[PDB]
Amino acid sequence: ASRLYTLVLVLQPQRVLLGMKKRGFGAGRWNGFGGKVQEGETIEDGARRELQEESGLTVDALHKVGQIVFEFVGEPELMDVHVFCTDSIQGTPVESDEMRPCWFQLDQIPFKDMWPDDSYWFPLLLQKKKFHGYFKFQGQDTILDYTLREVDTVLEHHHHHH
Ligand SMILES: [Zn+2]
Ligand SMILES: [Zn+2]
Ligand SMILES: [Zn+2]
Repeated sequence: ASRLYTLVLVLQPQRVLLGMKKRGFGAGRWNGFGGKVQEGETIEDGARRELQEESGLTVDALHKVGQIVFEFVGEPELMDVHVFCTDSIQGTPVESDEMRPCWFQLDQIPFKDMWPDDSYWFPLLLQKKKFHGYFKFQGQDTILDYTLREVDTVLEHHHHHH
């Protein structure tokens, strides 16, 4: 069994918009925008939906930048995380109950305040490289093992319900 998720990085020439989880799981960490793809929606519509809900932003285009798989100890569920980035946004960023957007200069990324896997694949995203990655987690804060690879084109999964 896997669970289908999206993550969207709003990435501009000198800056990246992250959001601070205000409540819930992972509260107090900065991350990209996204969440679970629900039944009855496509991955890309779920990505657009979560970004609109969490930041109030609309996007003209999303670029498929990567795939990450998360495995946890104790959970048979795997997470299939489809990563996107976008340069072209409209609206002004405003917080939801769940998330508060804030801009960071690209050399000021707060990796100590983000999830540990971000230290690995965020550099590739910031180099405009496409990637596949896998991270085996223990609890919240501990990567047990991982693999990461750059790729030329990204990985179509052909989800036929999404
Ligand atoms: Zn489904
Ligand atoms: Zn992009
Ligand atoms: Zn997938």
